[PDB]
Order: sequence, then structure tokens, then C-alpha cells
Amino acid sequence: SVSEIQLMHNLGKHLNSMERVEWLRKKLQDVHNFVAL
Repeated sequence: SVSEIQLMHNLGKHLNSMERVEWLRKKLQDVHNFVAL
């Protein structure tokens, strides 16, 4: 897409408002491990 670099157009699986709040819930069990398991 065009203009996809606004902070890398702060993209993350099309992170929206309800996706960023759930994102943060996943980043809570990630910031001290960084593993998808």
C-alpha cells in the first residue's frame, strides 16, 4: 500500500483500537519471554 512508513505506518496485523488493547494483553505475556507458544 502507499504511505506505509508513518513509523512503518505503525502496522501490526492491521492493528486497530480494539486490536492494540488486545495486542498489549499479548505483549504482557511476551515482554518477559518473546515466544509464540
